[PDB]
Amino acid sequence: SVSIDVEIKQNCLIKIINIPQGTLKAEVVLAVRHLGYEFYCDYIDENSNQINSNLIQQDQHPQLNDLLKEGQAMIRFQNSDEQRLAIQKLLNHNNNKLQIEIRGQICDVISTIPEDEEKNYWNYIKFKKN
Repeated sequence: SVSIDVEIKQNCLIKIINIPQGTLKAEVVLAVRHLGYEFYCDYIDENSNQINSNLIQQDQHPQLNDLLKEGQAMIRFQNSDEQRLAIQKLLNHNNNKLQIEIRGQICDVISTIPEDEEKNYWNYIKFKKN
């Protein structure tokens, strides 16, 4: 009803991988949104990533595409309940890992963003944009 305080959204955040060649965040957004909502989505590559050694991958050795550009997209809804709604849809008959094809390409989508990530992304965008 009414709260003297204010609270942000939790479920309204998610992460997706399998970045399609060239395909920008627009196609990632268009694919996700077409579902059931209009939620602000932004794509971002790994943050301050380290570096790898040439192109070789031992047993516990880093991979070549360490500090690669464009790899996953972030999506934010104006409501947690909504985000959920969009979730319950993709859910389907059984749980399993959500999957979506964006811009005619198959990309992996995860509807779970922990506090660490919520705060990171929120503040991130609020830091890059503000």
